Amino acid sequence: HMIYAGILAGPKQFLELGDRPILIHTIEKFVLEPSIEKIVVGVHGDWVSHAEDLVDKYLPLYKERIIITKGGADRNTSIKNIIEAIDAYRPLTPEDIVVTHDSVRPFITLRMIQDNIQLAQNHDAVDTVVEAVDTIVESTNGQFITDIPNRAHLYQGQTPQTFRCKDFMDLYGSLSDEEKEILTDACKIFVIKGKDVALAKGEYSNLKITTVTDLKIAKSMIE
Amino acid sequence: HMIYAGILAGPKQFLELGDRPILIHTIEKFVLEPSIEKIVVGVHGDWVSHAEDLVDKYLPLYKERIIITKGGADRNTSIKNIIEAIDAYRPLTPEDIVVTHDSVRPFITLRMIQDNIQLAQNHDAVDTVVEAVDTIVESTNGQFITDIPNRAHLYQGQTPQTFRCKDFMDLYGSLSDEEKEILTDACKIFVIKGKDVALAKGEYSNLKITTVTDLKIAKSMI
Ligand SMILES: [Ca+2]
Ligand SMILES: [Ca+2]
Repeated sequence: HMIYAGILAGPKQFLELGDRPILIHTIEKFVLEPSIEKIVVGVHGDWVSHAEDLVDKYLPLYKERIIITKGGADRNTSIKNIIEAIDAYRPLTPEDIVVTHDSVRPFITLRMIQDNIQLAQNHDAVDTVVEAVDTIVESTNGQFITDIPNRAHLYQGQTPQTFRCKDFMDLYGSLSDEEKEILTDACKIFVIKGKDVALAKGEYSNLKITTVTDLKIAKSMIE
Repeated sequence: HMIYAGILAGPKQFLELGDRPILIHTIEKFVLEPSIEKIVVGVHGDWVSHAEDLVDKYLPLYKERIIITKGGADRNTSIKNIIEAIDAYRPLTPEDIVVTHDSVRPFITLRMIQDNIQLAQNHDAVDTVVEAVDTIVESTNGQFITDIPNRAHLYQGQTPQTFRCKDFMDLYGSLSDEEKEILTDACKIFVIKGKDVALAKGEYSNLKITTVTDLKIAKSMI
């Protein structure tokens, strides 16, 4: 079967970290992995040719390994779009897998990618997580605490999130627009459909670069 | 009724941020609120005179407003010690409140302190909080996901945690040693005892300085 990387890049990913755009750092981490067929990057339609320029400029040796495609309005629409681009490259079979990952998580390691791929063999999906270190409070109303979850069972969700392309299409396709609005996480869709989602070990350093503070942390990390 | 600040300081709080220790930064924000009767600081037994010298050196003008006392083995014992220090200073009424706050959260704002005091009026306790940024995943088994709760209902706990001194003492005194181990922060005690704890709005800039990089970030903010 095939294994693809699905890079969600639909913004800080076009910003330089060190001497290369964040997006490039992230794609770089996937190019060495021998078991990856293509690296499929979902970008906002207006930034597709820009993303292609970056590949030409920063990763010319890996041009043919990388497919830039139009992402969607939310992450799951981008995943679907990625899977469609994959299907257009080589018609999907039930066993073909996509390793989905945030563009702004440049500190992913081969160990994480490899664990995700390995876990996907015997499970429906894989979610990369770390132990939650934040104290988490629940409030449905946003006015008072409706409860405090048992912290012993809480994890901070990261990416990759890994699953069979066909499996994601089938489950996502079964959702109403209203359900898609609520079930914004790909693993959540598998979980609520009663599927087996294994935990993969993330890393505290697997930072998501969202805010200008995250950017500062990222810069300090590359030394 | 009196309003007190209860600063939990026991180790980054004694490290310099700009030109002053972080602890002094944190104390200063509470001095900005005129309605605070005393700022009570719980530190490690051996660090009391050190913290006193810090107050003398950096806030001599405000030293009368600050009490340094010996904190405890966990944050809840330190809160207990703080409240006993308050009671030693001025006998408690059932309505005196304590605004408890991490020493290593020096970017607390006046607004946050004010909201905590206001919200404590009509509630059992107050938890200062921000909307959760990460997707939280639950696994009761450590192997597969048992739930991914809706992130829109989830909040990252910060401090201040504010409540009436007597109320804390009453609830805390009713716990066994094992409960006290699981009920690790004040608001958790309140919630499990079926009390009403209001959310106060925190800030994403209300950084808890735990790690070396937190300190680096704090420095860049100042
Ligand atoms: Ca097809
Ligand atoms: Ca609607």
